[PDB]
Amino acid sequence: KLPPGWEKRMFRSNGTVYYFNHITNASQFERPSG
Repeated sequence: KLPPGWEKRMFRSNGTVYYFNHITNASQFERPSG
């Protein structure tokens, strides 16, 4: 969905998996790898 550069991460101290744009430093709960 969203662009190349969005990549999987985990929200420290709770474990919520989310995505982080490794090109812009943006963050979202939507997974752009689909």
